[PDB]
Amino acid sequence: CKPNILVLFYGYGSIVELAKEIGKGAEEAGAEVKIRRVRETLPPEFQSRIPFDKVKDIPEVTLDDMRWADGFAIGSPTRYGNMAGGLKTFLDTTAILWKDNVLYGKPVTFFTEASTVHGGHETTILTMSTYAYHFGMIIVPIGYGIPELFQTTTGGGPYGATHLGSKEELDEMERKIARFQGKRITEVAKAIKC
Amino acid sequence: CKPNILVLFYGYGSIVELAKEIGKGAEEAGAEVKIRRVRETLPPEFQSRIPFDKVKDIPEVTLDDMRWADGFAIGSPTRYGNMAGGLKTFLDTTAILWKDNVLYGKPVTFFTEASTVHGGHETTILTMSTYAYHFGMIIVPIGYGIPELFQTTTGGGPYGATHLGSKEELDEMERKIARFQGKRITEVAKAIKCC
Amino acid sequence: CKPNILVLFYGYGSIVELAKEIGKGAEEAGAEVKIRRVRETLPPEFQSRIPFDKVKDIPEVTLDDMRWADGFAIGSPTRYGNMAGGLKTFLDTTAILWKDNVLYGKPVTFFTEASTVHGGHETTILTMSTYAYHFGMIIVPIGYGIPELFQTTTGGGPYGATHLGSKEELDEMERKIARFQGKRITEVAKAIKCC
Amino acid sequence: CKPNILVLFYGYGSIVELAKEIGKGAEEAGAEVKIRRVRETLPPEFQSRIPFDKVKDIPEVTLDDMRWADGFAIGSPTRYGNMAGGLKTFLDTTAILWKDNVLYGKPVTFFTEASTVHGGHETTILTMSTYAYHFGMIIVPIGYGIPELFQTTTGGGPYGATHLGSKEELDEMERKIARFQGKRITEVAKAIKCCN
Repeated sequence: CKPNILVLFYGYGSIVELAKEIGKGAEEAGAEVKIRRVRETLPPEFQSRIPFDKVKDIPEVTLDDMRWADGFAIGSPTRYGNMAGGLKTFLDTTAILWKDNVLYGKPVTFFTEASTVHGGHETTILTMSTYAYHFGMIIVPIGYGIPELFQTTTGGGPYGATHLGSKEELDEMERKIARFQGKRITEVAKAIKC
Repeated sequence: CKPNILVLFYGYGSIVELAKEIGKGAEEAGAEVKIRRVRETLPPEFQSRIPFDKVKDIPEVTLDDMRWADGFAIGSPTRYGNMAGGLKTFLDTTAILWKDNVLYGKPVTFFTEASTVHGGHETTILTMSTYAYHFGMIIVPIGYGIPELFQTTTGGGPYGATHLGSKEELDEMERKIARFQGKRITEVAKAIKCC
Repeated sequence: CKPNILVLFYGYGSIVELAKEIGKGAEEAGAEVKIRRVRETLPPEFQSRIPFDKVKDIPEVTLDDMRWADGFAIGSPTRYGNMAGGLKTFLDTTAILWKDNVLYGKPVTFFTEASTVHGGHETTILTMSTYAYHFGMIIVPIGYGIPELFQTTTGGGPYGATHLGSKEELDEMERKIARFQGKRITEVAKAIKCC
Repeated sequence: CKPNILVLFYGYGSIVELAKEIGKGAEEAGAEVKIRRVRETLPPEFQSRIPFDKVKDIPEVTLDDMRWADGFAIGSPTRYGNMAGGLKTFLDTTAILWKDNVLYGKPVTFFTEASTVHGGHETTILTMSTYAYHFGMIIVPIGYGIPELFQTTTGGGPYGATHLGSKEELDEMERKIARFQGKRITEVAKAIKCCN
């Protein structure tokens, strides 16, 4: 008995390394992992500078990936305390999955990142989590499971793994915390499944 | 000295009527009112079953409408406790206005709608309010100003004007609350501007 | 094996009947249930209109009751979008349990009530949930499991079971939704403990 | 015309110094400032290690203080994403002010404190703000008014002034941000009161 973890994310920066690090932790805990991204929604003018080169290997998410999953790791870089327009759009397309209660009972964990110290590390996850209540999905926080969560001065908190700053490079603390989120969501996904 | 009020919304159903009632209530309070909508962002395979005819007279919003406004009435029907992808994507494009503090200090009020009694009437507004914090915009709730806010059994509350049901038409008490929200945003925007 | 379910609540009104109905539903799902209340924190001159004559058979909560439980049903009447001062003060005493990670991993479901239609049926649960993030407790919503959650126009919703009005008597919809929340928390608690 | 600013807070540590700085910034903006704290609600057992002597100069808040004020700076150290039980209990006693619409239309700003880097610096403010919706009070965020709000690596942010760590002493960045919040609430307070 092995859970299917879907690591879903919007973004092209440090959120990509966060998604891969979560999936790494989920694999080491013993789970089938699929890392998927959402379609871009910003008008054409914004899309010219978007670095698709570092995400060309990561496939676009289908609704079949949602059905395939026993557990979810949904993420987005903060956009003023909320998830990005890209991810929100895709979550709006899951209306058929809602009418049929496909995702009901399945666990979900949330991850984000912000440029400044307190610019959407906690609130973004709390606002994202409203989605879980409507779908009947159990929210899985990481809390203070590993010592690194007490010790971190950069990214990551009880609400979920994060990244501090604009650059795409995760430090040691942020990597340990992200992998732990992979573990925690696997453990709960295994409990509900098996 | 009269303030400009922008009523900005996503949607096609009952949300349009709420927008117009917020607009009307703001004109009665003596404000220059523009009702604008956002660019649709859903994949074309999910618009079916999306009527663009109800929004023919309502033109798309521009970024100059944002600096024009002295107050805001940002709205969206609920999409599982959050604003819709359409509104969220537009608010992402306001990153141009962010760094140079264009919207700083300007009032904002929020409104939504939900088909079920407790399925996004409150939380959608609280999750929408985060935007105001990052931009330095002051949040204007309705509270319990008019007696209709205690009396309402269908749509409307202290957080903002709502509509109950999956239908288009909105009832008497729902209409009055929306006007009061338009009044409230006008009163606060005038206070900040004319000071 | 059967899970231990603690139904913890502040209140004296209809939140008591909601607490009992959740406990009733939890034990039908096959759980060991203890219903407890929290100590009052209000200054004495505000305890005037409080009827202690109705919550005399429900014992105060201890910190080892928290240790006893495999799952939780935490509830409070809305106090302006947040929980009541009594429940909040109790949760502040659980600092030692946080430090030692006693409640880590345990499921938790939230419930509330409000006298007015959109006066804290959704937001109160959302603000209560932050507690669970800091403790690493998995949050259990009810969503739209039973068809009663679509059909209800009074109390109860996806965020948790609620009551509309000031009176104590719950209606048929509200009682079924509260019973379902007890069933849900039990199902999740059984999965984490035994499975 | 001069606005009255009430700085209301729970706590005994670095939250107190945050309250004084917001008071100072409001005074420099040109307002009468009353700094008040709330009654303790924690049971005797959990009052073993509390320095009351740090707050003995600051009087307890009364319901008259809420009527007096034209603007509010309400704060509390984070208690698992929410305000402390002491502040929550006092706010529950303001039920008469709610029924009389005393605070309706008045501006309110929020501030908090957390030991860990993302352990309630911004959610505490978002949770506290629900109070303002029910009372019809208008919320005043600080956003990114001063350049220090971009720069800070310790405490402070768009949601409100904060302190990072279990230390009591605030660093330079934090005092600048706290004083700014006091300036920010005063500006809105006199705009609502005086202008019309």
